[PDB]
Amino acid sequence: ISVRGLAGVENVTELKKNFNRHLHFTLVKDRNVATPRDYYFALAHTVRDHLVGRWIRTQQHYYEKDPKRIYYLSLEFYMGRTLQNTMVNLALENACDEATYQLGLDMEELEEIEEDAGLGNGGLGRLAACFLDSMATLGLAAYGYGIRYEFGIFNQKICGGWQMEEADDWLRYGNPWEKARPEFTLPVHFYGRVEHTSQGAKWVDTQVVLAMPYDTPVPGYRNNVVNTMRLWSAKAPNDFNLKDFNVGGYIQAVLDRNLAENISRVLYPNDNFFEGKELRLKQEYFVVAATLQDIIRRFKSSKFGCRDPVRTNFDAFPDKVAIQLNDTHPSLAIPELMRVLVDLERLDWDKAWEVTVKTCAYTNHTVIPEALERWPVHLLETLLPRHLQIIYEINQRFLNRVAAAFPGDVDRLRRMSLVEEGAVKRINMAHLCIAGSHAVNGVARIHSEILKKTIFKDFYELEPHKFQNKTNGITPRRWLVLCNPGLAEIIAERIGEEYISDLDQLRKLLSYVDDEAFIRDVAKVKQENKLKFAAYLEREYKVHINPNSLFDVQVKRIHEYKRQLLNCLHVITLYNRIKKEPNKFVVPRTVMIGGKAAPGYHMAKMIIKLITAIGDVVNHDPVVGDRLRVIFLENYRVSLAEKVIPAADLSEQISTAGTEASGTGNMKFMLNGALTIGTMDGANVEMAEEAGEENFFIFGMRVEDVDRLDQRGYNAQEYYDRIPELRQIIEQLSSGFFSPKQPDLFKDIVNMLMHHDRFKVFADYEEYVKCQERVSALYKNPREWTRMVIRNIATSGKFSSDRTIAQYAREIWGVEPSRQRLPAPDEKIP
Amino acid sequence: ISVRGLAGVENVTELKKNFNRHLHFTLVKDRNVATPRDYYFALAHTVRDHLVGRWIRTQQHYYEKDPKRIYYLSLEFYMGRTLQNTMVNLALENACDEATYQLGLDMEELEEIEEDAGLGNGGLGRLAACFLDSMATLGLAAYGYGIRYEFGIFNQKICGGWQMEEADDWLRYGNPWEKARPEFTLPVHFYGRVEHTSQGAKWVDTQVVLAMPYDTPVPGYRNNVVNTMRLWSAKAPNDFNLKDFNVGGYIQAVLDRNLAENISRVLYPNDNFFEGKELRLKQEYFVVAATLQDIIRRFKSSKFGCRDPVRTNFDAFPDKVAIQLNDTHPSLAIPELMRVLVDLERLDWDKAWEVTVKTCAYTNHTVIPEALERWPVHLLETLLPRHLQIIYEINQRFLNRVAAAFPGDVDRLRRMSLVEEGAVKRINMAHLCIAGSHAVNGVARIHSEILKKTIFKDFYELEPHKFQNKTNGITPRRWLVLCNPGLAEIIAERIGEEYISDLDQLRKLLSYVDDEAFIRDVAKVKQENKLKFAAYLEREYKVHINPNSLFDVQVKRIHEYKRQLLNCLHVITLYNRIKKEPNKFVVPRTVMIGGKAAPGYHMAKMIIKLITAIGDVVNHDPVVGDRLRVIFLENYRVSLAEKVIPAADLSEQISTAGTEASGTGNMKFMLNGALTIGTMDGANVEMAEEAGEENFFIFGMRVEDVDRLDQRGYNAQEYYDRIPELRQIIEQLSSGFFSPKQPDLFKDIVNMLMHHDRFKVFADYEEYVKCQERVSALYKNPREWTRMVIRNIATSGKFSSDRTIAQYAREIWGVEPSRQRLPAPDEKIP
Ligand SMILES: O=c1[nH]cnc2c1ncn2[C@@H]1O[C@H](COP(=O)(O)O)[C@@H](O)[C@H]1O
Ligand SMILES: O=c1[nH]cnc2c1ncn2[C@@H]1O[C@H](COP(=O)(O)O)[C@@H](O)[C@H]1O
Ligand SMILES: OC[C@H]1O[C@H](O)[C@H](O)[C@@H](O)[C@@H]1O
Ligand SMILES: OC[C@H]1O[C@H](O)[C@H](O)[C@@H](O)[C@@H]1O
Ligand SMILES: O=P([O-])([O-])F
Ligand SMILES: O=P([O-])([O-])F
Repeated sequence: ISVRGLAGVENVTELKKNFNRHLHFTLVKDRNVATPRDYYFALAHTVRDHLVGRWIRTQQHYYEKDPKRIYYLSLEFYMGRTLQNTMVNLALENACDEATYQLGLDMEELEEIEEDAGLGNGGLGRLAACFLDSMATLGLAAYGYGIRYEFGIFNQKICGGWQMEEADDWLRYGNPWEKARPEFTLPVHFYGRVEHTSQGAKWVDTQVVLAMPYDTPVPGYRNNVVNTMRLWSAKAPNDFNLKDFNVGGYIQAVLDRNLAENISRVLYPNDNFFEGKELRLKQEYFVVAATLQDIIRRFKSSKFGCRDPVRTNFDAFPDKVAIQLNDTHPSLAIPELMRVLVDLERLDWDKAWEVTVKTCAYTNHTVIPEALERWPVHLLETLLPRHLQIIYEINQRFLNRVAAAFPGDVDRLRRMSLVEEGAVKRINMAHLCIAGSHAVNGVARIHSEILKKTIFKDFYELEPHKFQNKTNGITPRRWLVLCNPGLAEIIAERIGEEYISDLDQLRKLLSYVDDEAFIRDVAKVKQENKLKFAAYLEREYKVHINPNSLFDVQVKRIHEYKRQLLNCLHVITLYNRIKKEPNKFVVPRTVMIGGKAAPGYHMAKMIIKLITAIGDVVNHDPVVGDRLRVIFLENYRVSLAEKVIPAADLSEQISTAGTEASGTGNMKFMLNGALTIGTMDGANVEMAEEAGEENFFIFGMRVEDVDRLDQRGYNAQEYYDRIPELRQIIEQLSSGFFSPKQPDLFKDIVNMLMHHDRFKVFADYEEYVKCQERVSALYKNPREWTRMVIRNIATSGKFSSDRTIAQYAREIWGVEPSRQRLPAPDEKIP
Repeated sequence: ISVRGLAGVENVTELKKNFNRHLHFTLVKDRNVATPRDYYFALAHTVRDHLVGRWIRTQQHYYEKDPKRIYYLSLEFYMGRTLQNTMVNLALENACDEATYQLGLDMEELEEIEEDAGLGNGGLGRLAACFLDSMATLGLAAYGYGIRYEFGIFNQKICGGWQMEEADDWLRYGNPWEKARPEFTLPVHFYGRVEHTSQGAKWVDTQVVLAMPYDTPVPGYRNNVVNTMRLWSAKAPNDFNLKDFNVGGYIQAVLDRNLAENISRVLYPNDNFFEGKELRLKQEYFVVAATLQDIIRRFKSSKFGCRDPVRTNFDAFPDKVAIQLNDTHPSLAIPELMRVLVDLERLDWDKAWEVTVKTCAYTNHTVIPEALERWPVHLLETLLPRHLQIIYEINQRFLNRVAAAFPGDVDRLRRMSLVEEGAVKRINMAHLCIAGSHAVNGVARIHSEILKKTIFKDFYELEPHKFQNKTNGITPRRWLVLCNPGLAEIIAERIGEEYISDLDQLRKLLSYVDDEAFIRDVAKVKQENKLKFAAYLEREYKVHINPNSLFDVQVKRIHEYKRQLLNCLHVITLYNRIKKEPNKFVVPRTVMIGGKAAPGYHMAKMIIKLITAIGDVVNHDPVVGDRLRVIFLENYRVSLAEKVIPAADLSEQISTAGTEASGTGNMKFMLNGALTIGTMDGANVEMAEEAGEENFFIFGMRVEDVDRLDQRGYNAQEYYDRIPELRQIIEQLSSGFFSPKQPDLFKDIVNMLMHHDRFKVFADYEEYVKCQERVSALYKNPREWTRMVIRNIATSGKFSSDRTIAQYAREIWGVEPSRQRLPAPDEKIP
């Protein structure tokens, strides 16, 4: 059937009776009233049963051996569905497929019923999810720590061509994967004040919110390792949230509990944008305060909570603990670690600071100013009084370090301050993370260089040893084996299965680049993929596309820096050229654009409306025929990505050079048989470097050119004046060609493009369409297109998150990865 | 061990492996980290497994056979713990006791970990719980319908002698008994307006709240019948509760969902008191609207949703459906049934009314005015516009009926109106229920007569056939076998086990009233019970009592009509008599008073403070010694009642004659070996009638005397003037003898007692203490006391809820009870 494992006789029979046990005892249903949703749950519970045994021994193991622990703190974990992925990592897919088949059910139909775990916005949240999978696969004693939002990223609906947001009630029917652990509930404090008495400061008169943990198993790829992702949920204490007496109403007091619990109610839908709301800050401290108590409790036990030197010596803390900060969102972990050590454990400042800097590391994901977290001091002052004091003290000593290193450099002092003066005083969270971490890394080579040359130049000059790079990667399990079994199978037929956990082995596919059967096969799976997607389209969304055309797809969050607008300009150019010479041959294309816009991002929402508006015109022009279709992919999410990526021919990574830190979707497309058209930005550089620039469609300005233009001054009018085709498009938008009933509908886009384009769309226009003509030319030669595809796939090995994680482990965490199978799952009951 | 069933070889082994399966696969724990709470859950899940098979066939059965369905609507279901009760009804107690013992665990210790399901206030909510158990035991196709509050009755804490209320988070650790059924979620409407168009009225522009059901199994006693209790939970739609666009905030919209969901957040802590809040009215309609749609869906299928006459003829509706209204709380079911039939199904008014009156029946529980539900019209007008219109129309036609029957009786017309004029117009919910029901019943003989003679006299004259009586009862399973196995065992030793489902058989115990061994045994189990309670007291609450003393206990909600104050007066009298003649012998007593006061009931809370204040003085007077102790039983609830009742010697049922509708705690004490001191009120009359007045301690005014006094005019000063002992007590309270630091602390109680005593405490004082002297005299003669106890126990059979339910079934519902074992639980999987 494929290498989805063995469909053993004993195990298919075992799976079937357990499926029936659950459908009866767990779901309390009988075959006669069972619906596909019930069947999905019976299966999910049956599959979950297979990893509890391994989950228990993995955790018991870490307790016995006591290795260095890796804590990955993140406010986002973009998990997606977990049924298939669990089957894949446990080599259960074929057995389950067989068993359900014999039960008379279609497994693929049941998989579609699982709701996505959309506790993420985009790139940052998915990275965390890919990292978790890789850390388990590399046998690291790693824990994912976050917030269990009851509402993840909103579900996007397109009404009248506009995005409509609606609550994502992903827990509506229940989550069979998580395990509530009310017994490990912890208290988290807010507000209060600081008392300075005799031997130390005291955080007093605080409001208490409880953090209840929920554990979800994270299985490694076929190694019997099942790590843990602990997600915190907010709960109100039943005392003060009722007991602070003297009138108000008993009923009201109980109803007001949903004020402390709102902390974990919903994820902020912002991607690469900072919003200074109090609720966000509370979420950020909530996850940090709860996680750290857990981290210290585990350390106090270790082997020190037995003997060792005997005396809670936190000197070994950094040898037993490593906490990675996914962006600055969990940055309060630094001053919180200091507060505990100094205020509670009573260590001297300097010893505590040494420990804190040695266990913390920070990962930066963007260079755009609006994405940077700068919290107003009055907010920190009211909500976290003691943390503000600790931050001021950290700033004081850090700045003394700078003054001592750069005597008389008074401007450098204000530039590096953690405290920003002006309208309102703010705390620069990024400066805080650099100061309190022993490592700071970028997510792609060029991004990491940009951090050193620009944004964090002063900090780099002070401590050059702190700055590193760790190019992002994606997990080949979910992004290859799970979503594209067809491609995984033909690769396995030639080079075996070891590449699934050793992606570098794909290089061996280079020797089949002239193999006639392989070229035919690679080309065949892509065609089968396109046919399946074209079908899904009519199934769930309804209104035909042509599977023979070039599948041009750009899927990512809607942003001005990602330039979906530059894509739009090309689409309109194609349309106008066809209308000018209707009976001339052009390579057919289906251009699909998908992605979500943050609710308050007006420009992003206006761009989604432009895309649909273009589709309204293009898709109904008889002269165009089937040569050009414009489709907006609704509700782009992880499970949707697993469907479009394997079906793409062209991947669009066209952000303005220097703005996309790394990008990971690009990697997903490369490993799945899509060719890439993009700018020398983010990881695109490393990908073209790996496959060879000849097998990549690079165009536009390089970082240097963008800077040259800024010195000069960007004037869009110039481009408008010298390019008739561009002029024609802007006048079409301006006059209502794409919006008849509301002719001035797109005035904000035209106005922006002409007068305030921060990402110089017009400057890359000419080179972009010229380059697009080149991919069309190559698509006309199926054999050469496929041969170039093989060159990309065979060279994508470097972009596996196993490689990224191995580097983090060795160069930052100080731990050694291991592909050693944990001692089976075998029963056991001590 | 006892007749807790057989501890079979095959089954104890089966129980043990399943206990381990759950502890591993369900709880995801290993013996090395498992706590008593984990062990309790492993067991609960193991026991729950045994009734899912029976639950599924019971429900499938009712679908095949299609009998008349009984729907018991109630806003309160005071369930308590469900582990032991399930074991008892499934004959699993000894097997589980053995199995856990072999696992090295104490089952009794694990049972104490289960949280009570306190979704009730007192008498009314517990009645519903006892009824559910009896309906299952009598094989009726009955469904309990209510609200799944996430916070039940508050947990009472005594601080400084004052009651402190704290949220009852009973779901904190999860509920292993319920089964969420998100697939049967239903919509409920609120607000909106009424459009009158061409062919009928339309309820339009409403706000939608979803009702998600949760089913809990209700097993009958050893007959394989497992009925269902469906509890609704409020959920917000993800559309409008987000989709009603045009600014407000995406985040705020999601947080505001907890506004629709507050409907099922908390139970109103009022016992026999009406509070006209909007949130209460919403709860009342919510349970009614959701339940009815379910009822009609089930009817539309039946055998009509196949063939029958073919044409949705609702003429047979009353033949297939019976809905019982537990008080007026679910009274909106009447106008809601009319709305659906008339507005949606399009039946003519008269046909619809005939159907509604024929399927609905109402149960009244109190005669006090402040307990009566009178909803302001402006509230109904805004929240339920169409229901107000239907109510006005029902009133119009009903009053025409009255005018036609009593020509010219213009006062009768205003008295019987469903609409009350005055300050604010109100709807009298009780008048609504009488008009729209074919049966109205009291809960005790005297209460039912009082309804006919007083409160509902006009309605009785109009339709005498509607008024019935159904004396309350309690379930002998939880209130005898479960809480007092020792007593159940010695009864079984002489007359067998058939009395558990045929309580009348206890009469056979009358022939052992002179049996020397039985007297000794009855007396022995009571002593063992007292010793166990005296122990629990020091275990969980801490500060000694004497098990040889007379256990004087009054446990019920704190009310002025229940007269805990009259009890207090006696306690103080005993104290003063001892202090007057210290070296005189008096029968030792431990008087325990327990119960909760509604949060806003100032007088009730002042009474709890008086009780503790008396204890502060009495319990620390060296001259008193161990002859008199005053203890306030904290957090009185179902699980606490199962502990005190079996240990009581004297039961206090001293409400003012004519105020306690029935009472059920009295019945609990009688069946468990306690003698009763009380007034001729509620069921007390029927109990003294059954055991013989000579075996009952009756005192005080009869209903007639109370009325005579009211004609005359009650003057407390008179009693104060002629009774020195009474005078001495009032002056003690007035001068601060019981409150030194705050001498005027009890001025409100004294003021009330002297000037506004609605329940004439002083009028029954003399006869009450005189009577109390008589029980002391009899307690001095152990043999005669026990012989009288046997006379009560042997004659308590009439007070089983099986008898009550059989009468409801025959005289109201039109169904026949059946003690037929359903065809085993046996596997099966169609
Ligand atoms: O005190 C202990 N004794 C025995 N095993 C323990 C103890 N603490 C943790 N463990 C084991 O380690 C796993 C890790 O627990 P955690 O990391 O503290 O959440 C547990 O589920 C147990 O198997
Ligand atoms: O349409 C049907 N076909 C077969 N069995 C049904 C059907 N509807 C209800 N049942 C059975 O009746 C039980 C009662 O369901 P309910 O009373 O509608 O909640 C179900 O769990 C099924 O066993
Ligand atoms: O590092 C993970 C991701 O974080 C953010 O989403 C960045 O915008 C993206 O470039 C990067 O790939
Ligand atoms: O009918 C059940 C119970 O309802 C109320 O609680 C009444 O006050 C009580 O007398 C009665 O026993
Ligand atoms: O949106 P991206 O693929 O750059 F993360
Ligand atoms: O409180 P009661 O026992 O009358 F129900």
